[PDB]
Amino acid sequence: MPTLDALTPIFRQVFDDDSIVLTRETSANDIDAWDSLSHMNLIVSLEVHYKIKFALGELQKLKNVGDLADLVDKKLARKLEHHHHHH
Repeated sequence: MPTLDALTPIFRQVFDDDSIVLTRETSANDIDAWDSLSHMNLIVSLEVHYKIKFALGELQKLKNVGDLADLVDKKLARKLEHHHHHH
């Protein structure tokens, strides 16, 4: 799981910042900037970049960036399962 490493440039890009460093405990409550619209911006960035699919049921489980570290890596595990399509 090399996810938080890979995700830090992504979250810094979406939320347009330099001081954002990802930890498993960091959430929207830690980032005054992160709201519904910016959360959707975050997920669609993961959709295009890593080609990975999140379900709103899994968004119910995404309380922190640690939950993203899990989810992103599980989707990347589904990318080792030979179904490759670009965005």
